[PDB]
Amino acid sequence: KDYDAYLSYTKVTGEEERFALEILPDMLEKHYGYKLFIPDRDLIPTGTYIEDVARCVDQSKRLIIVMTPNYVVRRGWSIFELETRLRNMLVTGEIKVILIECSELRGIMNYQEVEALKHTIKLLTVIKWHGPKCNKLNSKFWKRLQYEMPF
Amino acid sequence: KDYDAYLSYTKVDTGEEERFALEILPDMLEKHYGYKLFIPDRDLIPTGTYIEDVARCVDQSKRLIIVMTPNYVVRRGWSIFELETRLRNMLVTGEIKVILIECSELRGIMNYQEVEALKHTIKLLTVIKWHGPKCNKLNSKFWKRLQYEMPF
Repeated sequence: KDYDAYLSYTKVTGEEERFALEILPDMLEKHYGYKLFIPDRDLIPTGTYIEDVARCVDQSKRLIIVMTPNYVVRRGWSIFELETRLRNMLVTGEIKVILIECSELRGIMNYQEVEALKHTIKLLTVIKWHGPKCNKLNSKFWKRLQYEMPF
Repeated sequence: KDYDAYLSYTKVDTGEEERFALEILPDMLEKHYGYKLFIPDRDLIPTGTYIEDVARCVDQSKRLIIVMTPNYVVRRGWSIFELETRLRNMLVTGEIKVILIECSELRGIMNYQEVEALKHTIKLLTVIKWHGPKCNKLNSKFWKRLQYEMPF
């Protein structure tokens, strides 16, 4: 409805950081022309924060999870499992999720936890980001992401 | 059934709230009060069934203890309970009582709000504020309150 995609990332290394905070958003908005909802730019944390996130996600055509190392450590995806309506949206397939992997999941628990997150998402697509080489304009990474986005 | 409480905590890679969470809290409940706890770092071996094992171990406990230190808040140590369908149900439908021990002074609109939401997902809930090391002294108002919230 309102946005092409809701960007979900954590910001507290180096390449992964520049990718999630700059390259990814710039490519999507300035190169492809998508309209993103970026919390750090568009969301005012207030007393209805949890409700505002659920609403804004519902108003997005896609939910993008940028799984960088810090995102795994801080479990930046927790809110999507915490908020009842969001979790149901995920399980029911009301939300199409694009999970971009930017970290080799080191650790039994992290791996199984992430596996469990994926299993709660019906309309999920995972895209691997191998590194800076994937940043080059028109790379297989970008072609795949473009395909997964709306329009 | 099998345990009096499942201890949910987080541990970094300093020694005040983490001292309590890892050392004092467990020793006091087991040595002094004689409770039987399920402590992951001691009784849980992570495998391909880790998620289901936690669900099963929690279900085998009379209480879920969440030790909310700043690290637990930063790492969102409570996530697995909202992620695993069965665990989340236990909390929402009240199949298990949760004793949430607030060690940190939760600051930041987002963390505060996420914690508020976490609490709203728990039907059977009790919160105990751990002001500081002073609450660690034998038979203090803190220990009296905790024992009361425990089984037996």
